[PDB]
Amino acid sequence: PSSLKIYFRLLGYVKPYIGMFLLSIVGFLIFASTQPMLAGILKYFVDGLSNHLVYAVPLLIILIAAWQGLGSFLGNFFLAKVSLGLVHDLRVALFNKLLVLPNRYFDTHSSGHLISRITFNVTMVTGAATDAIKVVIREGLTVVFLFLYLLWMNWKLTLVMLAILPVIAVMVTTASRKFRKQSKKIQVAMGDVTHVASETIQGYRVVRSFGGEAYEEKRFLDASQSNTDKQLRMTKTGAVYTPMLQLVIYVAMAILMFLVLWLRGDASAGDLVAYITAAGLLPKPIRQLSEVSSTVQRGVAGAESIFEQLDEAAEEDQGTVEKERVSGRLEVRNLSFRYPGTDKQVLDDISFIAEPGQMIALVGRSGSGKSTLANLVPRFYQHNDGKILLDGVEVEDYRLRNLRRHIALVTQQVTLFNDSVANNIAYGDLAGAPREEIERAAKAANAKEFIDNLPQGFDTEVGENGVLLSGGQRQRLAIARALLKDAPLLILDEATSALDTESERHIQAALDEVMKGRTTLVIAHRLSTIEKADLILVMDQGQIVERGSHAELLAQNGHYARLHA
Amino acid sequence: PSSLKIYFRLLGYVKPYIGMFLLSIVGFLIFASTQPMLAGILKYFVDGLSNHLVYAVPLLIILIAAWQGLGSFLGNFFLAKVSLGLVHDLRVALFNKLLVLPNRYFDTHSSGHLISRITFNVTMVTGAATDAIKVVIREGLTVVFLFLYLLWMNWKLTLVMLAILPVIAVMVTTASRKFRKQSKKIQVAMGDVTHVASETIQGYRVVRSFGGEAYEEKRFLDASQSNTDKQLRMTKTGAVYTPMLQLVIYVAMAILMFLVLWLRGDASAGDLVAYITAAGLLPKPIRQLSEVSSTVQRGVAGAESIFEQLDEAAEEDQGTVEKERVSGRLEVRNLSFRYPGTDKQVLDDISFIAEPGQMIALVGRSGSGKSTLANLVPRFYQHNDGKILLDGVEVEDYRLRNLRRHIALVTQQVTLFNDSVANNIAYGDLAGAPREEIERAAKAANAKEFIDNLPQGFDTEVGENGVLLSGGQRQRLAIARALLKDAPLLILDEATSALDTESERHIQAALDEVMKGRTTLVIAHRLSTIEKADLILVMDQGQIVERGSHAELLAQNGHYARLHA
Ligand SMILES: CCCCCCCCCCCCO[C@@H]1O[C@H](CO)[C@@H](O[C@H]2O[C@H](CO)[C@@H](O)[C@H](O)[C@H]2O)[C@H](O)[C@H]1O
Ligand SMILES: CCCCCCCCCCCCO[C@@H]1O[C@H](CO)[C@@H](O[C@H]2O[C@H](CO)[C@@H](O)[C@H](O)[C@H]2O)[C@H](O)[C@H]1O
Ligand SMILES: [Zn+2]
Ligand SMILES: [Zn+2]
Ligand SMILES: [Zn+2]
Ligand SMILES: [Zn+2]
Repeated sequence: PSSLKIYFRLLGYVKPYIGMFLLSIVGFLIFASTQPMLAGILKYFVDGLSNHLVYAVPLLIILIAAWQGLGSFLGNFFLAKVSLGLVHDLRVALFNKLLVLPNRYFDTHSSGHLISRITFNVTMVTGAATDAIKVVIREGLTVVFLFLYLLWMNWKLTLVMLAILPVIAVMVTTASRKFRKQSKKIQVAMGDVTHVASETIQGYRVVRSFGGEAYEEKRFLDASQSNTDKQLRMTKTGAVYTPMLQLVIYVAMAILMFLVLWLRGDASAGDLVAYITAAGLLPKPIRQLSEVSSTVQRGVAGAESIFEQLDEAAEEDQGTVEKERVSGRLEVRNLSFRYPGTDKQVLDDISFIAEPGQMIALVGRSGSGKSTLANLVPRFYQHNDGKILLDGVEVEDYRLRNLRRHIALVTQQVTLFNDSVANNIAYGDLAGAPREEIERAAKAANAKEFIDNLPQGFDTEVGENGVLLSGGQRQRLAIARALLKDAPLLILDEATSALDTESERHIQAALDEVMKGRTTLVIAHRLSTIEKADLILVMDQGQIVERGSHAELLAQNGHYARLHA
Repeated sequence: PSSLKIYFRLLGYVKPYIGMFLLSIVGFLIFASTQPMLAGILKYFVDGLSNHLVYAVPLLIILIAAWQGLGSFLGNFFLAKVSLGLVHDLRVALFNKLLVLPNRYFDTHSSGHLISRITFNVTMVTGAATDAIKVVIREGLTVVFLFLYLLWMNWKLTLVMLAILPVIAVMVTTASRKFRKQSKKIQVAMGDVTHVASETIQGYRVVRSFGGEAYEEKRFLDASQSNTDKQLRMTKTGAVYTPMLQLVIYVAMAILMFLVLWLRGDASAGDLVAYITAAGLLPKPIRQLSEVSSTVQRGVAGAESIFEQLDEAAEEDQGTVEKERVSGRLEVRNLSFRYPGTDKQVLDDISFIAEPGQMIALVGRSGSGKSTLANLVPRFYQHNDGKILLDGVEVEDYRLRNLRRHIALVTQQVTLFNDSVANNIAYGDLAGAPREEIERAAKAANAKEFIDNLPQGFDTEVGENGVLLSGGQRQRLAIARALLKDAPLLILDEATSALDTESERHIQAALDEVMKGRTTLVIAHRLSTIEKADLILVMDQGQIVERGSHAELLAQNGHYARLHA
């Protein structure tokens, strides 16, 4: 959008700190007004020395010095509260937006891009909102006052200095366009540097195993070189732009001098001398304005990237139905789905009904769409064709927070936080549960045995993503996390992929006790864990080719019979 | 260590940019010397107006303006070059260290801390290395010259101004200590904020499924509030620190004034007046020095944080043996291992020999230590008790780069990069392989069928960590990546956990053709894929309880018989 629209929207975040901003200006006025007083009283003491009591002058120095210090403290301290408060408000707004963005947003964006926006882009708007305003108001008023002051003595001579106003306006406009474009390139380049570093840290084991240290070094060297080159190009533009405006001023002054010499007749000192002296006070304010033009555009480009994320569309939440507890009946009716931005159809026509106290088993080859179907019930991705009804109400009529409270999920990709074992099991809505409840859930997931052997028991830290645990132990913590949540609907997405047969039997036996009070949807590749399911759905290329029980599907010679053995 | 040592070590990175620093100083000297010339020529032109040709003054104005612009451009551009070069060198040094740090370093540190160190801590050293030096040199020389001038005029009066030096020194020392501590706290807080943001971004699905948006919001709010409070505390400390030094200076000046009045006898103007005038030039340099101490200490803290990582111990690389190709014989002899910082024993006594063209199967319950045993061959973790020999040479005698070239690894946790399928399959040492080789490798891993159906074929982007693919497809891509590398030794760590029976059969059939020319170590929980292994090792609680073939282990009634059915 327009650069003025972005800047005015940025100033809306400085409104709560208007009172603190005025104190900073008042404090700096006290500091500035002291300098003439100290110098003036210094001269009086000196003059008295050469020549009705001056013995009070030494005492007055301390008072004015203390008065100067109070003004300096107010200016510096209360200006930081405006700058730090503005940055803090933007960071909180950016992070709270991350918790409502759709899943498809995180799939098409790197983590380094998002981290850099909250860390680096926010600091780029500090100067444009605090220091830039003071300079523009102060030096801007000085230039306007001087031009009115010059017009008073001689309007004919001011026409020469007015003729260079258009050329400065064109030059300032052209330079501002470059600064905004160059700042946008710099923030993207900084995001690329963070993206390379984040990717290498996440996959250091792949880099360490298959070689590629030379490949990773070159990739980061190019990313860092571009960031340095683009930052250096901005400085070169700024370092030529400021001196070039000064040369325009002095060229105009040179033309003014020639006219005065030719116009020296019919006049004398006191009128032409005053005009030349006044005209010489213009270069200094213009230099200050030039050096702040880069800062303003740097903030404008930074705020544009910040406001792009804040204006991004969140997941649809137009529902209003809230229920304390649902029966758990799940029904899918003629559902078809394709991922956004993709023309491939993942699900063609799905129809099944799950009654309370039942298991529905989802089996098939890899890539059939079993995880996609289970990811539409919690409304991770929006569906357009078909209906998904939970307890007779379409899942789009529930509120998002209320809908996800009734569904317990065990994803295929197990993710854990860098915290204690007890904190990982009781996370979010179930946080603060009694330790007895946590241990009961862990016992059901066959996880109490290895937890008790940890150095600190349930308080042991698992490290980053649970790296300090084996693959099967991480997965059993994810199962325990979902069992504590209870919920009428439980979806298991390959919950025993990293477990042996003995651990599977213990978990499968413990899952029969939660059979009666909930509806379970199981996606499994080991068919021995779903042999007691009420309904088994065999899905191939997005269509449920076969359905029935274990005996019915075995008698029929189809995909299930071949997959079973 | 000492702050002086850290600061001197930091200046070692500014040595390559000494010439640019001198050019910047020369340019700024050219800029500074112009102002008196312009003022004097303006005064000369004004005086001639009131009253042997002055018509060249306008041209001299333009010439001097151009000279001033050239000086300003040189100074600004080359100072920016020095700062950007220093930052780039520090970032490149930091990133290259990440590629040699041990696995245990990444296991005990968050990615957010490492990302923040390369991004935020590096920018904290610019001022202390570029702007601090000029101010310190200039104002220190000014203060020393002023003190010598005062001592020349009257040494008796200078004793009063000498008596305030110790209090200033003590005050500056205390302020510097506080500044260093506060800078360390601030950078730690920024690392915490980055860690919270990265953790929330990485595990957004868990946050979205189990609730906890309020929990994450509160955690990030606390982190940001702590960071803001610490920065505000530093600002308050500095803003109280400077005016207090000014007040000390002015108290000393008041005492001097009181002494002068009593000493007015036996003297007159020209000696006492000069002393008072000279003594009044001291507050400004001391004020300039005070405002730069905070920058120096902030840079010192940042440099200390950087040098802590740069001095971290890398993985041991004392070996020297290099081989172009090894036979592939693997032998483990009386190996025992415990993870660093942990008193629990993972492996007790392991002994097995793998001949070329053989399969060794590792089976057992979860947490037995199979991945730990498989992770010692590539020397991911250092072992102390026992010997691991590859082709009759202990694995610690090989160079790390040469040793890992002979081993192809399929880790349990599949990790992919945000790039094309072909780039993921051919990564690192095998980069640049012909497309025919990549397609042949993908065909063996039963991955060509689903790759050919992608929108762009082999050039399709898989997204962050391959999120745009199902788990089985990612695992098959990892298998293809490992198969392309060839290598005499191949280790598979649950390579078929996320695959159905048909894909498992296809991959197992394709793996029999690579049987003859390599030695294969397989860690499997699905025992149907290792029924044709030459040797099967059943490991329980870190000990190989049973060994033999499928028929031998089935005839014996032990752990394998129970695990099989
Ligand atoms: C609504 C906002 C705009 C409306 C009002 C704008 C008018 C601004 C009036 C400010 C006039 C005083 O100008 C002010 O002078 C002091 C020094 O003299 C400067 O202060 C500067 O030098 C001092 C010297 O110690 C430093 O402590 C300080 O860190 C530095 O910023 C301020 O940067 C400047 O802003
Ligand atoms: C080995 C290093 C130390 C040995 C040499 C140290 C002596 C330093 C001599 C420098 C004397 C000139 O001092 C220099 O003046 C100019 C302005 O007058 C300042 O420059 C400052 O104001 C100008 C005004 O346009 C701005 O363009 C510039 O961005 C800003 O930094 C420099 O910050 C200062 O360093
Ligand atoms: Zn992005
Ligand atoms: Zn799946
Ligand atoms: Zn850390
Ligand atoms: Zn394992």
